[PDB]
Amino acid sequence: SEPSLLRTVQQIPGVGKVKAPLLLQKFPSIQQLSNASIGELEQVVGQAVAQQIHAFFTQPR
Repeated sequence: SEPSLLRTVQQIPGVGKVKAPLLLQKFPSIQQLSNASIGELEQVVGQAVAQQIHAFFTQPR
């Protein structure tokens, strides 16, 4: 019934389900959060990380 893409992406390695709620406070939700500007996600957890989560949801597999 509900879209898992959010519960699916949050499972993305790098985001940090730990920070999910932390970084979310500043962003809508793991839905958009995982898509937060690289500059942010990067200076937030990792340059490559932010670069992965960005391309991760880019191609739904």
